[PDB]
Amino acid sequence: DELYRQSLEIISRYLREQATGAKDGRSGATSRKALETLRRVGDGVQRNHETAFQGMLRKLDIKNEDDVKSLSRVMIHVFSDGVTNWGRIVTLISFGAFVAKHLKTINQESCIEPLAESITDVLVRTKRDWLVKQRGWDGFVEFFHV
Ligand SMILES: CC(C)CS(=O)(=O)NC(=O)c1ccc2c(c1)N(CC1CCC1)C[C@H](c1ccc(Cl)cc1Cl)O2
Repeated sequence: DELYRQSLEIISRYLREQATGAKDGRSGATSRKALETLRRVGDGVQRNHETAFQGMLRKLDIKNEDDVKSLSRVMIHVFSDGVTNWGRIVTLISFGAFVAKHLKTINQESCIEPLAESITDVLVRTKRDWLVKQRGWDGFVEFFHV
């Protein structure tokens, strides 16, 4: 599953670098651009909607691996409610980045990569055909061009 692998590489690297605060495959030229667009818009979403992120994180009260595992139910539910668009995908991944920052903070960084997997599973498995139509991460980068 190439679309899956690439999405996980992107989502994993963004989450990892955001938590660690230090930068780290196929279709890599696209992935570097996707990762570049993500740092830019993903960071914007996290700053401008920080109170909502803090509130959601707090309510979630993630303390361990079973709390991360529990995240997927809320994730699939609320992420699937609105109409499919890249802005919703950025909210999904961005909040993931937020959670990744929290995990590292509380010494649960080993849960980060699995978290990126939960996220990539929701994104790709529920929006697979839409992504295909949008030409994957090329559509992503295209949509946010500045
Ligand atoms: C009222 C408004 C929210 C409605 S809306 O239709 O505009 N909502 C969305 O578009 C949306 C899409 C994906 C989302 C979320 C929301 N949220 C909740 C958000 C984060 C601040 C509150 C986090 C969720 C998520 C992502 C990673 C991990 Cl690890 C866990 C979770 Cl629960 O992903």
